[PDB]
Amino acid sequence: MFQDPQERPRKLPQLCTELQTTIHDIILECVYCKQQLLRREVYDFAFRDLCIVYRDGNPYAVCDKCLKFY
Amino acid sequence: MFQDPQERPRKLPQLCTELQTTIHDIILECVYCKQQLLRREVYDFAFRDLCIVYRDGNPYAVCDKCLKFY
Ligand SMILES: [Zn+2]
Ligand SMILES: [Zn+2]
Repeated sequence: MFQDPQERPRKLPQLCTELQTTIHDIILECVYCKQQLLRREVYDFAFRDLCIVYRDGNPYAVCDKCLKFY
Repeated sequence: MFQDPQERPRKLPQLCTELQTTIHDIILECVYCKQQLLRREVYDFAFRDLCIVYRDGNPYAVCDKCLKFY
């Protein structure tokens, strides 16, 4: 879960800050196929221009698969 | 390998500029595995606050494989 005092950042780096962790530890899931995004590929989110997609009420990411879909 | 009059810095981004290439095209080898790092691994190296380890005279790096051990 992610509630107060956390505000649920819309940015990957900030999301890790509120979660009290690093981008190397936080593992996000795909919003489309719901697959686990490998930490190595998670860095591509910050490397390229991608925003965090919130599915229902949780922070999700776009995998290398769905990346070309949107 | 790297020789004069190249400056050969310890930072990957600067090395790319000196080599007149990009981080996507630059080829780095592992100091441990002795193999060539993958494009995804090179991105990780540039994402982390790591420096290039010069061994024997060739700019070697540390892939995610050895990186998790340290
Ligand atoms: Zn996906
Ligand atoms: Zn290695």
